[PDB]
Amino acid sequence: RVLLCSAGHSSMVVPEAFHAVPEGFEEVHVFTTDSEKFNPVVLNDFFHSLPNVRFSITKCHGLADILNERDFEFYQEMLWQWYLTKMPDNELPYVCLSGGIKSMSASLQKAATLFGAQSVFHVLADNNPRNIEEMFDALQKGQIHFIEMGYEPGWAALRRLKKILPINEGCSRDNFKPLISKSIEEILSNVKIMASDTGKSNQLPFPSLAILPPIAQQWLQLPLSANDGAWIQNLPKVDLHCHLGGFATSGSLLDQVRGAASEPDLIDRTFSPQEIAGWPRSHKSISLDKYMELGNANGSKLLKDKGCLIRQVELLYQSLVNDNVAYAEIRCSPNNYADKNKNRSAWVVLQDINDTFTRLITEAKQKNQFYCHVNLLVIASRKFSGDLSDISKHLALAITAMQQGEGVCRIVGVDLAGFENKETRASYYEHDFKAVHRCGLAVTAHAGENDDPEGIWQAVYSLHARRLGHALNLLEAPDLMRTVIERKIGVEMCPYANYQIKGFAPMPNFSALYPLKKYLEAGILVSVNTDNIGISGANLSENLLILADLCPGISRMDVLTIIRNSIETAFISHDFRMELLKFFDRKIYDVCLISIKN
Amino acid sequence: RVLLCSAGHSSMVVPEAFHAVPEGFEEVHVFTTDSEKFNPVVLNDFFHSLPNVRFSITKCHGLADILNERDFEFYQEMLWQWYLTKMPDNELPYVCLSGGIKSMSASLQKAATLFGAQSVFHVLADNNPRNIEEMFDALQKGQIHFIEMGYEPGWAALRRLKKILPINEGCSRDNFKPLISKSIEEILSNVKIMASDTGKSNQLPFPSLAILPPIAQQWLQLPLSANDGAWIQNLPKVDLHCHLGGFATSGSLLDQVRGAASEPDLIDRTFSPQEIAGWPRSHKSISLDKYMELGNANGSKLLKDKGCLIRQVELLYQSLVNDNVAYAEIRCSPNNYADKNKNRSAWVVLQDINDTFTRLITEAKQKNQFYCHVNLLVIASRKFSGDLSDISKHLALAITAMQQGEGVCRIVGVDLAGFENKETRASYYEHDFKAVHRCGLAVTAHAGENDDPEGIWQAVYSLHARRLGHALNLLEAPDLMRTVIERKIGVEMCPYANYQIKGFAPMPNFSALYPLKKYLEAGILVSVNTDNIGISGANLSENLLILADLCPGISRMDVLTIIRNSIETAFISHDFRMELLKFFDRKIYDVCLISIKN
Ligand SMILES: Nc1ncnc2c1ncn2[C@@H]1O[C@H](COP(=O)(O)OP(=O)(O)OP(=O)(O)O)[C@@H](O)[C@H]1O
Ligand SMILES: [Mg+2]
Ligand SMILES: [Mg+2]
Repeated sequence: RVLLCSAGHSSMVVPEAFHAVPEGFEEVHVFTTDSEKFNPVVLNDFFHSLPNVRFSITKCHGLADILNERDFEFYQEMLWQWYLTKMPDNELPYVCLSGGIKSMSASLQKAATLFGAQSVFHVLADNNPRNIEEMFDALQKGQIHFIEMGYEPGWAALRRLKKILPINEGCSRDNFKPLISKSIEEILSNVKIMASDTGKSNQLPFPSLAILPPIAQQWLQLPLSANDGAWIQNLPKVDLHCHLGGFATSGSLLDQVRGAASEPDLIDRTFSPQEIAGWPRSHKSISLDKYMELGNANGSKLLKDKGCLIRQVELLYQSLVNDNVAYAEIRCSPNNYADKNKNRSAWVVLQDINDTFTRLITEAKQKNQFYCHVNLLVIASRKFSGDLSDISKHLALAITAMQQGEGVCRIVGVDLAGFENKETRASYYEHDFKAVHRCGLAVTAHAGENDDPEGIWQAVYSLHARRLGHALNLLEAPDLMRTVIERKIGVEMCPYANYQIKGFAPMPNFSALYPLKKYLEAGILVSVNTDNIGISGANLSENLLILADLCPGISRMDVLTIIRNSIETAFISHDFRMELLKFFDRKIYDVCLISIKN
Repeated sequence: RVLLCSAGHSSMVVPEAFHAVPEGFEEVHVFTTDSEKFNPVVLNDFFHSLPNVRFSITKCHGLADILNERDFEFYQEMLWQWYLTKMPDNELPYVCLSGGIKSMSASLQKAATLFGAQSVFHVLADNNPRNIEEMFDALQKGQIHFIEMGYEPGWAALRRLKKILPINEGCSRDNFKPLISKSIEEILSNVKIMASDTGKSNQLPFPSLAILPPIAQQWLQLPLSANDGAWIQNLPKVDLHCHLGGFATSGSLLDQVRGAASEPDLIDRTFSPQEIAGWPRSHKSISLDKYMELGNANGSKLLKDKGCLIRQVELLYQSLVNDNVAYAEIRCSPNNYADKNKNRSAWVVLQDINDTFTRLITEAKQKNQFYCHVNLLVIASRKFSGDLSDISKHLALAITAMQQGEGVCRIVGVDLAGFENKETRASYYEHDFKAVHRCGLAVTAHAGENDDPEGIWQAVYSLHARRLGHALNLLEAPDLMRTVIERKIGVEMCPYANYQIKGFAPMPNFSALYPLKKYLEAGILVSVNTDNIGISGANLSENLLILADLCPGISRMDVLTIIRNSIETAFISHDFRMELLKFFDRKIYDVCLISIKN
C-alpha cells in the first residue's frame, strides 16, 4: 500500500504517518514546496533505517511559497498531477495532511475527496516533538493521536485521467497546461445540466459516457468522416462474422501460410487470385460466383496440413489482436479440414483449433496485454451435391463439442449457411433442429441474401434463430421488422462484403440506398462484421470507417451503439457479458477522451 | 449571501472575508471553541459599524481545544450540527477557511463538500493584520489576497436533515447523539461491505446515475431496508401484471363503484370477506380457492353494467397515478363481462374500456400532470371444459382490436393464464397461434406455479412466449434456466401474492426462501408486479417494500435494475421505449437527488 503527505516546518510528521497502520506501510511519498525549512535529512535517515519501504520525494520546483493566486493554482495543479501519477493502479492510496500550512493541506484534502482515498487521516502529538528520540517515547506514552475523519470513496471514474493526460514530468510556468481547467470544466458542464436534457444521457450506451466532458460529448454527435479513422483504430471492437478459412487469400499472408506447410510438394503455389480494379473500392458489383472464385485460392486445399492450419490460426489471432478487437466468434467447418488417409478426423481438427485458441488466450492473459476473446461456431453447411446426412453429423459434433465445456474458448452454437440457389429455407432442414435448442446452443442463419422475405419468418420462429445474416432487403416487409425488433432478434451485416457483391451508394448506376442507418433508426439490433477478413480485403476498422461514405450523415453515437448491439447479441453467458461490458466501457471512455485532447 | 467561518486564536480573518466580494454581504456567522484566547470585542466593534447586516457568534461549550479522539469527534459533531442549522433555506452559502489550526479547516471543508456551499475560499495577507485601521489600509493597498477553491454543488439530501434535528437545545456529553457520525459510519459500513463485491457493481440502470455525487452512489450501494418506503413511493415505477377484475373488492373501495351501478338493484350488497386476520402480512399460507371467493365481491357479478365498469376503471387509473406508476398494462377478459340481453357484447366492453382509458390519458396530458400511459392485455383464460371454441374467439378479438390502432391506449398482447395443469400446457393451443404471431402480437404464459419444467419449455418454445407468470421453480432445471437467461425471456413475479400463497420470509413452520435474489444474480430479466391489487391488499409500493424482509441482502441499485428490466420486457415500440426511458431517467435522477433526504 501507498500513502501521500505534505510537510512544511513539521519535519517529523512522516514517521508518525508511517506508524498509522500496525501492519506497516509499504510505500511512503511526500510532496512539499521549495521551502528550505523542510529537512530531508531526518526523513532520509528514518527511511534508510527501514529500506523495505519504498520512498520518493517530489518538490514544487520554482515555487518557494504561495503568496498569490497564480502560485496557489500552479501548486494545486502540480499536486494533482503528482497524486494522479503516484496513486496505485488498482487500490486507493492513504492520505495524511498533518503537515503544511492551510493552503496545501486544503488543496490535498480536496484532491483526496476528488480522486478518492483509501483512508485519509491526521496525526497530532500532544508534546509536539522535533526529533525521533522524543516521539518514540511519545507514541510509547500514547500521547500521539491518529485521528480519522472518515473514508472518502471519490468518483468511480475520475482517476482515469492518469491515462488521458500523459502525466507530464512538469514545466516552467511559461509552459503551462491547465489540467485544473479540464477537470473543473468536465465536472461543472456535466453537472450544470440538471434534470432537463440529459436526454442524450440515456440515448447513449456505455453509461460512463455521460461523465465524458461536453467539449467532446457534442463532438461525438457530429456526422462521421473518413478522416477520423485513427480514432476508430483505438476503439475496442467486436466481430461476429469472421470465417476461419477466409483469412489467407492475398498478400504476404499467403506466403507465410504456405511457408509453414509440412510438405511443400502437394501445395499448388502456382494458383493466384485475380485482381479486381480498385480493390477493395471496386468500380462495379462483383458476382457471388466471382466472390468465392476470388476466395478459391483459400478454402480447404491448403489447410489440410496440421502445421498450415496452426499457422493460419496464429496469424488470424495476431491480426485480430493488432486490430484492437476484444471479442470475436470464428465460423469454422471442420469437415472440410479433415481426411482419412492421414487419419485426421474432423473432431481432431476441431479439438486442435480449440487447444490452439485457448493456449493463445492463456499466454496473452498471463502477461496482461490487451487480448481478444474468441469463441467458435461450427458450420452446418448447405451440403451441396446430395448426401444430406452430413449436416446431421455436424450438429451431433457441435453438441459433443459443447459438452467438453472446460476452457476459455467454447463452441457457442451452430450456423446455417449456404447457397440460396436451391431455394431451401428452414423447412428443408427443420427436421433435425428439435435437439440443438434442447442442449442449450445458439442458432444463426445466413438468409435473405437474394431471396423472398418469407423464409426469414420460419428462420425466426420455426428455427428459433437468434441472429440473421445479411438480409439487406428488409425494408420491403414492415410486418417483418415488427417481429424482428419486437423479438430483440439480432442482425449481422458486413458493409464491405455486401457492397462489393450487390453494389450500393455512392457507386454510380446503383440507386439502392444502404439501410443500416434506417435499421438503426427503426431500432434493429444491428452488428457490423467483416464476413471474410481476407477475401474482402478490409478488416473491421475500415469496415466501420467506410460508413461515413456508404451512409452519409452517420454519427459517432451510431458507431458506439452498433458496438453495444454487437456486445448484446453475442452468444455469451451473463457474467462474461457483464465483464466484457465493463471492460469495454472503461476502454471506450479512455479512447473517447484521449482522442479529443489531440 | 451568508458567510460561514470558524475563528480560534485569530479574529481578524472575518473583516477581510466580509470584504471579499466588492458587492458586500448580508449575514455572517462565526463558530469557535471554548478557548479563552478568542476575543470577541474586535469583531463586535467592526460589525456594529454596519448595522444593516446581521452578525452572530457561536461558541462550542465545554471544549477549549482538541487534544484526543473524543475532543475531535465532539467538535466535529457540534460544528456539523451548527453548519446544518445555519444553512440558508434555499441558497448555498459562502465559506471562509483561514481561521484556527488545520483541524477545523479540514473538517469544515469536508462539511462544505458534503452539504454544499456557494463558494469556499481562503484569505491571506502578508502583514498579518491585528486591528481595524491597519487591515483597512492593507485592503486599500491591494496586498490582501483571496483564493476560491471552487463552487461545490453539494450532496442535496443532508439538507432537511435539519428538519429532524435542527438543534438539540444545547446538547451535552451526557446526552449527545452524533447522528451525522451515524451517517458517516453508515457510508463506511457500506464501503467495507462492497469492497469485495462484483456482479451488481456492473452497469448502473439508466445513465446519468453516475453524475450523482460519489456519496450518493455509495448510499445507493447500501442494501435496502424497510425504512426506505418513501423513496420508492416518490420513485417512478412500472407495472406489467395487474388484474382489472380485482381492483376494488374490500373496504370502501367497492362502495363508490357499486354506488355507481347503472341498474342500482341487481347489485348485491351482502357479501363479506373471509375475515382474514393478517392480510396483507398473513403468516398463514392459503392455497388458491379462497382467493377467487374473496374477490367475488367484484368481477363478473358486478361488472355486467356500464356505469360500474367506468367507475372501476377510473378508480384504477387514479390509484395507478397516485402510486407514481409511469406505465402499466392491465389484464382483462371482456367475454366474462358481456351481456347479450343488454346488447353489451364483449367487443362493446373492450371498446368502452379503451375509450375511457384514452379519454383519461388525454385529459391528464392536457393539464401537464403525471399521466400514466396504460396498455391493455386480453386474457385467454383456460376455461377448458366449457366450449373451448371461445378461446379462439378471444384471440380473434385481440387480432381485431389492436388493428384499430388509433389511440394512446391499445391491446398489445394476449395472456394464456387459466387452469394450469398437465393437460393445459402449451401443447393443444399451439395450432391456433400461427395467426397471432402474424399480426404483431405478444404472448405471455402464466405457467410454472404448479406445472412441470417441460411445460415451461414448451411455452417458451412452442407459443414463442416473451414473458412468464410467477415461475418460482426455475432453480430445479438449470437447462431451461439458461435458455431463459440467454433468450431474454422476462419473468413477471408478484411478491405479495406468492408470499401469501407459498411460504417465504419465514412464518412459523416454514423455511423456504424466496429466490428473487438468486434470480437477479443469475441475470434473469425479473420484474416485480402485483397480480391483483384488491384481494392482495397491497399496491406496488408495498410490494417492493416487502422485498427487504422477503429477500434480505438486496440493494436499492438492484431495485433500479428491476425497474429497468420491467421497462425492458414491456411490449412496446422502440421509439416509445426510448421516450419512456428518457422520462424515467429524468424522474429517477431528480428523485435520488432531491427527495432521498429521509
Ligand atoms: N475481458 C477482457 N478483454 C480484453 N482485455 C481484458 C479483459 N479483461 C481484462 N483485460 C485486460 O486487463 C488489463 C487491465 O489493465 P489496467 O486495469 O491495469 O489499466 P491500464 O493498464 O491503465 O490500461 P489498459 O486497460 O490498456 O491495460 C487491460 O489491459 C485489459 O486488456
Ligand atoms: Mg459469411
Ligand atoms: Mg394473475
